[PDB]
Amino acid sequence: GLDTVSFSTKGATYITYVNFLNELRVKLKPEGNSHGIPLLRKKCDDPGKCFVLVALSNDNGQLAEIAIDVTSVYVVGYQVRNRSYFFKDAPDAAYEGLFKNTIKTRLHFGGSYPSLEGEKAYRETTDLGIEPLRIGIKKLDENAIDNYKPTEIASSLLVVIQMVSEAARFTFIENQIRNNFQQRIRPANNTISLENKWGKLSFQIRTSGANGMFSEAVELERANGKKYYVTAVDQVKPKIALLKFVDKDPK
Ligand SMILES: *[C@@H]1O[C@H](CO)[C@@H](O)[C@H](O)[C@H]1NC(C)=O
Ligand SMILES: Nc1ncnc2[nH]cnc12
Repeated sequence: GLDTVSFSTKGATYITYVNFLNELRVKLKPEGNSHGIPLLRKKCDDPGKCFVLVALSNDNGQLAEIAIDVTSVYVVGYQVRNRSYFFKDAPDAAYEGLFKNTIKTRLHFGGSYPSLEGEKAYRETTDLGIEPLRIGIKKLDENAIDNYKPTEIASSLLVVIQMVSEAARFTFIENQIRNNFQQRIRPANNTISLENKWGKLSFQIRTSGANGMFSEAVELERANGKKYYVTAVDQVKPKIALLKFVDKDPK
């Protein structure tokens, strides 16, 4: 009994994409906020109501249903046709609890960015945009077989992970995509450092006082790699849509 959200690439526009992201942001059901920024639930372990299904379909009707964790917006697995695939690191509760009545498989690689790079999918060389998304859905469906190609699944999920999860977390990434929607673009050093620092930013923001000062600054990068440090909430607030609930200092 999960919540579901749909997005079709057929006749898709930058507007249908943004409306989709905001529908997802709502269904993740964050609880409360920190400094005005929505704060994702700290705990939600029951697979029966701790995942949101994102139904992605392309112009040809091919469909891929992605399972996303409501506490982290983490993609743990997906279903295509009558089959389901899960990242090697997907917890047992989810593997057993999600996508029942499907032929289940556990991928031989994790869902983290470095695990995906092990399957040749690198953020720096993977195109993002509506066409890259149509192709990703197409590939996931084409690989709804026993002898699937892990490199195709990895690159396709890398596109999905950033266009859905990262964009849902960061308004900055959402707009990099929105204003490049009908084009193919690769994330730069700015987009990549944000993606990498979501946890640290989330912890420093939540634990800061009314003045918003971070106890420890967070290093980010400009498009060209030049580093800069975020030392206050307001310095990054306009770039974030959702905050992760982080307990201990992450690192
Ligand atoms: C980071 O900036 C360098 C130039 O300073 C550039 O060559 C590189 O492609 C950038 N990283 C990415 C993947 O955007
Ligand atoms: N599988 C995944 N889901 C969501 N965000 C991610 N960032 C890196 N890997 C991810």
